[PDB]
This record gives sequence, structure tokens and C-alpha cells, in this order.
Amino acid sequence: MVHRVWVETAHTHGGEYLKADLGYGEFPELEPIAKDRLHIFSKPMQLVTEKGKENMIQRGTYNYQYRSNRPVKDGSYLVTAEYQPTFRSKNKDASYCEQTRMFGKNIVNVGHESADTAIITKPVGQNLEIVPLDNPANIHVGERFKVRVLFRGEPLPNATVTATFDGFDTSDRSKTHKTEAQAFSDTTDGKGEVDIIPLRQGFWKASVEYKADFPDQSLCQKQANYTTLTFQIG
Amino acid sequence: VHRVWVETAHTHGGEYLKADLGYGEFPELEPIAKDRLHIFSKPMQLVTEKGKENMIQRGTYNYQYRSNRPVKDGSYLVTAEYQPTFRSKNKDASYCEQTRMFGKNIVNVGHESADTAIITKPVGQNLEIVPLDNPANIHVGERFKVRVLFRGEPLPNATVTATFDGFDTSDRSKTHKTEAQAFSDTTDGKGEVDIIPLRQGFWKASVEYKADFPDQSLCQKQANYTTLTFQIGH
Ligand SMILES: [Cu+2]
Ligand SMILES: [Cu+2]
Repeated sequence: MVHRVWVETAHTHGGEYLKADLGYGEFPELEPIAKDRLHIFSKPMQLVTEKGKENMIQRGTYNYQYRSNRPVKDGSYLVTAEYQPTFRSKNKDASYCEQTRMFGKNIVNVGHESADTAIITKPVGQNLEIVPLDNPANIHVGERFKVRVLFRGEPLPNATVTATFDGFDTSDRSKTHKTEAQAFSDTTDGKGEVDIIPLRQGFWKASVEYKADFPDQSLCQKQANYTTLTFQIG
Repeated sequence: VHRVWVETAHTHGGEYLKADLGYGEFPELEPIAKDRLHIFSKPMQLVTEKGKENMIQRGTYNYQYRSNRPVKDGSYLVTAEYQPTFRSKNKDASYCEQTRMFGKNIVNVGHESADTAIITKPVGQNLEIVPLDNPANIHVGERFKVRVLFRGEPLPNATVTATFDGFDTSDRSKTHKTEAQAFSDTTDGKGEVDIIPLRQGFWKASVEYKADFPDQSLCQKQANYTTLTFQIGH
């Protein structure tokens, strides 16, 4: 089971509590975070609004449910989740250390006709980050949704960005646990940007991963980053 | 980056089969340049019940081929090969790399032809996409199973992408994009993957594999780029 990270938000109208969910596992099926994984999510998910980044409270039936501190107004906001860095041993004969980090970012439009770009287009500081350059509410089927990929604050050229949606691939309860089939794939340009072309309406997840050398070679050797951006089309 | 694919005209029973060798950027057919003629030193092959036969290079442009004889209703293969070429590569050192490319097109002659006897048998391409079903039976959103073979054996964990003519067209030029894919997934332990087409049209599936060259005394690395073209819908 690969175990990737993404973020989901329920339909929220202005003035009520924004409920969100931390998906850790196989998209799009949410699952409770296991006992041996809790230390990985030591820091709660964050809500990004005009006042900035604020912590969310882990309230709900399951341990992956979060609720906003105060009610939220209409606008376009971000919900971010982080898999805190973990170290593990790998090989291939001269085993080595790898640091895994994962990030999830969800675009949430609180209120109909809300398609702001001021907040959602600003980088939030994730090691590997997908910054939307437009609001998904304006993107119809067949239109292009430009995003930028940033690694360590700089644009990432030639990075493979894939994208899928809930209901595209429907199989493999647990028999393979393989990564889901993608409905889109393309590489970023020199400015780190790529146009996602959605062919279906629904809840979409875009994904990018980068593997590189760890900065401090005297502590660890490799670093792997998996990042997703979740949004709505239509 | 030039790649190999095959296109076939709409063909009925009793007429010659016209096919085109695409060497370049899909789906723009281009004449094979003077300095590239030696690479395509063997003609495109037509695979039928009687096996593999050479096609005849007839037409205004040098990428155009016809079958030797009029073809009957059925399901046939048209294959093209970019013959192995060696080039030097630097990292710092210098090593030999052999490049080979393959293309295969499933062509149904007759409006009701959905045979599988010919198109599902491997042809012997070093890197090959073997269809396990006829695409004429595949409607939009259904699964089209293929297997990937490398040196005759199934190739697991290989990335297969797919796109169609007309998917990415914006601002295409001699120095631009339109490599965007409408599908991407990895093969399983049996080398099989289900392409899920979301639109009708002229589709191309692609896979590549970089490995060590067999005879390390002569060359070091090998790179294979392989295509499968087909029609979805009518
Ligand atoms: Cu509503
Ligand atoms: Cu016809």
C-alpha cells in the first residue's frame, strides 16, 4: 500500500464551520490514521486565509477529521496537511538513509461565485508545492488549469505532474494496492508551470513527486517528496 | 525529441492499405530527412494471418507506404522500426548508448471487424505493447488491456501514457509543447495495464525503457521508445 497524502473539504457556505479531512492512504478513500502513524501527523492541518495560516482543530468522529477554529466568510482559501519528515533505510549493498516528506493542499471556495486568487495563488512554504495560478471554479471541462511546481522555493522544471479524479479508476480494493490510474500527465516548463486539462467534472487530485539528495549528507543521503493538490471541476 | 508512431487510413475490404510512418512529434507526420534515411533502412511491415510481409514505399512523401496486395476484412498490425543507432553521452565520463524505437498500429478493415487472433500475438519488438483486446470493442470510459514486453518477457512497473490527436493543440509550434497525455499508469507484475480512454479519436499509447546494453564490451546503455496507435469509437 503506497500511502499518499491528500486533503478533502466538505461543501461549505459562508458563516459556518469548515470541515476538512486528512486522507492518508489510497485516493479517494479516507481511512483512520493507524496507531503507529500518529507521530507522523504531529502537527494539525492548517487553514490559509487573509489573516494567514492558522491551525485547525482535530474534531470529528474519526481522527482524520478537522474543523476550523472560527466560522469562515466567503472567499477562496487553502487547507494544508503535512506528513512530518521520517527517516528509513533503503538499499540498491551499501544501504542508505532516505527522508520522506509528503504534502497535501486543497483549494476550498467558501460560497458560490467565489473565485478569488489572492490567497490560493500564494506559496505557503511547502518543500514540494503545487501553486495554482488560477481558481479552479473558472475552469470548465476541456479548459486549461495552469499550476506551478516549486521545490525549496524555486520553480521546478521538467517535473512530471499527473492528475486523476474520484471515479475514474474503480477497482482493486486491496488486491494490488497499486497507485491509481491517472487521467492526465505532463511535464513542467522552465518556469515550473503546466496546464492540467480535465476531461471530466468532479473532485480532482493532481500529484507530483521529487527525489533528490538530502542537504546534510552527514545525516541522511536521499530525500523523497510527494505532493498533491485537490480541487473541484464543474 | 523525435518519436516513432504509425498511422493507417480508414480502409475497407478490397482496397490497398495505406499507412504512414510518423517520425517526429505526434501527430504531425513529417518526411524523413536526408540524414535520417539510414535509420529507417527496413520497410514498415504488415502483419496478417500469413505472418509478416513488407510494405511498399509509394506516395508523394517518403513516409507513405501501401500494402503489397489489397487486404480483406480483418484486424491487422502495421509495425515500424527505428533501427539501432549508437551515440556518445557524457554525464563526468563518456559512454555509448544504443537507441531503438518501435511503433505498432492496430488497423480494423471492415466496419464490424473486432478480431483478436492477429493483434494479440507479439511481433518481436525489443520493447513491445501487445494489446490483449481489440479497441473496436472499447467505448469511452471502459478499460483496454495491454501488456508490455521487454526482450520477450513482461515488464513490470513501467509507465504507460496515452493521448489522442486533438487533446493538446494550443500554441503548438516548432519550439513548444503538446506532449500532454490523457492517461498514465504503471504495469503490474504480469506487465499489464488498462488504458481508460475518455474521448473518441486517434489514440497513441507510449512506453519507454532504459537499461544496460547486453554486451558491455561494445556499448553501455540502451534506450527503447515504443508506441501503440489505435482508434477509439467510430
Ligand atoms: Cu451550496
Ligand atoms: Cu468506412
